[PDB]
Parts: sequence; structure tokens; C-alpha cells
Amino acid sequence: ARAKFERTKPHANIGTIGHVDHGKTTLTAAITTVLAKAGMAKARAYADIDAAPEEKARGITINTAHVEYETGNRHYAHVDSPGHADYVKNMITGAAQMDGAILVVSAADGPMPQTREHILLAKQVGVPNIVVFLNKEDMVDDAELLELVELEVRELLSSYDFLGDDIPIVAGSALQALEAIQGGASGQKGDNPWVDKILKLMEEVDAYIPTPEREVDRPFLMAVEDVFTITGRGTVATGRIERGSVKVGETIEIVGLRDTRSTTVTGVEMFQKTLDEGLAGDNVGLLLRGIQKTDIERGMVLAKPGSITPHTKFESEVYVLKKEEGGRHTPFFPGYRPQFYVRTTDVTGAISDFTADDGSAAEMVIPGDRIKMTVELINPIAIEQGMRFAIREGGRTIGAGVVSKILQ
Ligand SMILES: Nc1nc2c(ncn2[C@@H]2O[C@H](COP(=O)(O)OP(=O)(O)O)[C@@H](O)[C@H]2O)c(=O)[nH]1
Ligand SMILES: [Mg+2]
Repeated sequence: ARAKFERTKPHANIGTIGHVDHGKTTLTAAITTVLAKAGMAKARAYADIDAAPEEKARGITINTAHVEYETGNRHYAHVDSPGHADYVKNMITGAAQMDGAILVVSAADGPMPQTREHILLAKQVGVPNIVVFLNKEDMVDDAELLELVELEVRELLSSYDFLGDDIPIVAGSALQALEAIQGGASGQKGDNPWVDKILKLMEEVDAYIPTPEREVDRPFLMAVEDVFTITGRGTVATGRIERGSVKVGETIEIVGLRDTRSTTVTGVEMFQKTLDEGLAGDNVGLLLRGIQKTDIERGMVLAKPGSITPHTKFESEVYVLKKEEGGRHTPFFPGYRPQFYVRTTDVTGAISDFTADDGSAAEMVIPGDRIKMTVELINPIAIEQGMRFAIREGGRTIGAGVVSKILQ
């Protein structure tokens, strides 16, 4: 009968990716500017977005512009960054979630090394989907040429396991659309062909990039931060619920550092609140029946049973911090054994099997660069694909990783 009324339009986090100078920032400006004609955005000017501010977080410095807008279908947080290094750092550290990405490819240049590398990183950090905007169409007078670039991009996407045959590719000119608005174009479809292509891009983004599942609908996960003995019935484990929800009476697992163990949550507490249910984002104390404080310790996570498992070895994309950004001047090398900060604690590990983007072996990865490598931890800990971690030496972050593949 009646659909449920949605009080808020769906939300998704996207970003523009692609090679420097291909039009990422111009496209971002053009989107906000076209959508501002509908009343759905603050029109943001190129020079504004192009001057992206620095952000600090957990020891990583990244230049990143954040714009917001909506379509008729969905609200968007949109990230855009000046340089390649910002994209590596944002994608690896996860400082900007991407539910999907707009890959901007210059028609006049075709895909370029950072085109490949941003698709690579998109695959490795688990970006679900990509929409391509083939920019600078105004510079290519030749439909046969546009097709060849589009085929090359599809082939490139397919080689990183995106569905190259399904990815929408919209060809256009971000610059011409912005000039068309400045010259008086309305933002209504059919009013201006360059603006129509921006509107076409966003329709494709609305249709093709999925809205992420709500965090509270995902399987429960909480990293244990503190634990307390208050009565004999069990220990109160505290933390912030990273995702999902937990209810009194539910069976959860304690995962990592010790054999996985099942227990019943018999209470959920927040400040001044006894709850029946803790929700993602809530800082809670959870009473864990029959668990003694000695059985439980930071590093461990609480999780819906079977939703996450302990592992010791995995492939990852790792960024090495420059000394400028608080790292060391020396490269990472095979068999280096730093600390791996996994959610709450340092775990000792050894890195190995450095794999260059072309798949050849690498002898090292210098600060400021990124590489695929294998981590083996000394103790098992709850690991899943897309989990981020810091690599740390004497408490200082010297790199950043994202799990790309569980090996054991
Ligand atoms: N001819 C043309 N130039 C464009 C177009 N989009 C961007 N540019 C120009 O290309 C340069 C790089 O664009 P920018 O958005 O800064 O690229 P980014 O580094 O990928 O963000 C700028 O001087 C833009 O004005 C386009 O559609 N056509
Ligand atoms: Mg830019």
C-alpha cells in the first residue's frame, strides 16, 4: 500500500578520482554549480574547492575539499583532493569514506598512471563502484576517438575487477558546463547540452553507486577498550560500538588474542541509562555473562558470532609516512617488524612479499610511497578486509595500512 515515509533522503559518500589535471576539481565545482540552480547545493567555485584545506587525524595529514549537495534522489558528501598523495592517504587511511567514486578521465589524454593507480587503490580499499566522467570532451572533435578512450578506460576498470561493461561512462566538459551556468544557463534538462551532461552524470551516480547499508544494520562489532569487575556475574567490557547493534540476552563472540569464545550480553549501560540495546556509535558498557576480567583484554573485539574471525596473516595496501608527516626517513623493507595498531592496541608483526603495482617484487617501499605487502602478526586478532591499521614504532605512526586480503 503506502510506502513508509522517509524523513531524510538517502545519503552517500563519494569522491572524484583520476589523474592530476584531468578535471576532478572542475567537475566537482560544476556539479555543485549545476545542482545549486535546483536549490540542492551551495554553488562552490573552482578556486574555492581547488584550495583544499589540510586536515590532521591519528597522525596523518591530508589536503581534502569536502562539498555537499543532493540530487532529487540522494544526499552526497563529495571529497576532492589536490594531489595524488592526498588520494593515496585518504583511500588507505579511510579519512574519507567512499561508497563510490567518480573517475574523471581526460578525453584529450586518455587514462594516465594515476588513473590506473586510483582504480587500483579503489579496488584495494573496497570502493564498491565507479562512475566515469570522460572530461574535456570539448577538446576532442572526434567521436571515434572518444569511443577508443572509453574502451580503454573500460578495459582498465575491468583489469582491476570492476565491471567494465556495466560502469556508466558520461562524456562531457566540466569546464563548459560551468561556463554555461555563468553565461546564464538554467540548470533545467534540455536547456544546455554541457549542463545536461552534468545532470546525466549525477543520474548515473544516483542509479549506479549503491547507498551503503546503515551502520546499525551491519553485524555487531565493538572493540574492547576497558573492562571492569563490578559483580561476580561477569565483567563489564566498554567501548564504542563500531557497527550493528547488541541487545540484552544476545549471544556475541569475543574474538582475537584468545580462542574465540561465546557469551551472553546481560546488560547494556550508557551514562545514566540502562538500555536494552546498544547501537552503532554508542559508547557502552556491556555486561558479559560469566566472562572474567582475565579472559578479556584490549585488542579483542565483541562481535556477532561468525561475523568476523581472528587471523594472523594478510595482504594490505600500506602507505609509508614521510618524515615531514611524522614518519621516519627510512624505507620499509622485507622482514621489518614494527608494531601494528589494530583498533586499540599494538600487535607485533613482520612485513614481507612487497609487490609492485605491476606485480613484480619490490626490495623496499620508501616514505611517501605506497605498496602491497603481506603482514603476519605475532598473535591472532579480529581481521577483516577493509580494516585499517596504523604501523607504529615507539608509539609514533610511521605508516598506514588497509587489509586487502586475508591469507590466514
Ligand atoms: N578544455 C577543458 N579544460 C578543462 C576541462 N575541465 C577542466 N579543464 C582544465 O584543466 C585544468 C585541470 O582541471 P582541474 O579540475 O584542476 O583538474 P584536477 O587536478 O583533476 O582537479 C584546469 O586548468 C581546468 O580549467 C574541460 O572540460 N575542458
Ligand atoms: Mg583538483
